[PDB]
Amino acid sequence: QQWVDCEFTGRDFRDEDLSRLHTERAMFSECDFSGVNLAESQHRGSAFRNCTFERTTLWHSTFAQCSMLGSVFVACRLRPLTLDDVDFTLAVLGGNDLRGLNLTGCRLRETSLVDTDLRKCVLRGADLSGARTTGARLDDADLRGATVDPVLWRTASLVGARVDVDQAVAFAAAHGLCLA
Amino acid sequence: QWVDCEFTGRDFRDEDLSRLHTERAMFSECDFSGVNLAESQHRGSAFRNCTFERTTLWHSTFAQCSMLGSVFVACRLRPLTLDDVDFTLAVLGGNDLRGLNLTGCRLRETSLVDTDLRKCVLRGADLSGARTTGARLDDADLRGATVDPVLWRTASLVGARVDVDQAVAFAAAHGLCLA
Repeated sequence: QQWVDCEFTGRDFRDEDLSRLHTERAMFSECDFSGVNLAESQHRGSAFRNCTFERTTLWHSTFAQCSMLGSVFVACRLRPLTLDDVDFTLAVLGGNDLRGLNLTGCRLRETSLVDTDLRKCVLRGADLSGARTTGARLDDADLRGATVDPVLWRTASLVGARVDVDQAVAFAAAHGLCLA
Repeated sequence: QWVDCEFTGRDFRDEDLSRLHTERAMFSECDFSGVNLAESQHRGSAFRNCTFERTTLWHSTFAQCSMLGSVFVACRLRPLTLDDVDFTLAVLGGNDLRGLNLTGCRLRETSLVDTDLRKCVLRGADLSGARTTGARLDDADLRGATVDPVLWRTASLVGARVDVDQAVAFAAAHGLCLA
């Protein structure tokens, strides 16, 4: 299947098998994709705004120039998959396993990453301004050039996380050191 | 006044030696516990493996001097002038050194467990190997000092002033990888 320029608000897609679905500029707003099989699906320029994804399988899928603004993901199969310029602004990703995903240059402004496993992820140039990172795991992740708040440095687990020089400094300041 | 003098295993206990001025005097394994060295002066002298328990040292001046391996216990050390002094392997745990100027001093493998160094000036000092568990370095000036990764993980450092290289080092001491 292939859906182009569709706009749905409040739709119930629960338990559906949407594997290999292709969407192009689809707008899904406040839709429920819980229990859905979205494996090997392809989306381009579509939006999943304030949607519900509980126990949804997104394995091997591809999202290019998509927005997931404000959507909530609970215990979903989110890896591996291809994200190519996707906006997660205000999404709730808490508790999921996102290990090793390439989130290069993605927007994760005010995203909730509480208890989220982002180990070995590539977050180069990503934007984490305002994200909630209590319990988040960033060990071995690459944060080079990412925009991050002083609080991430105090919250996220960061052993082996790769950082640039301004970031190492912000980390020291975030722990109370006075750069004199 | 002890000039170019050398003592060993001597007990100076409870003696009043205030305003003493030593020069090139060297003490080895001597005991100054309870001694009064108030407003004393010393230049080029060494105090090797000596015992300083409850010694009074306030207002003395120590210039170009060594305290190698000496043990300090609950000493009156403030105020004090310590100009290029070597505390290598000395034991300072539990002492109060708040605000002292320790610029350029050596504290290599010095034991500072629970030692109060707040607002101390430690610019250029060498702290390599110091034992810093419980050491308080809050608001102390550490710029240009040589410090090991473990100090970054054990001393309290709120407000401590550091340069870029030390900040980077603090981050690596916690597991961040600079790439």
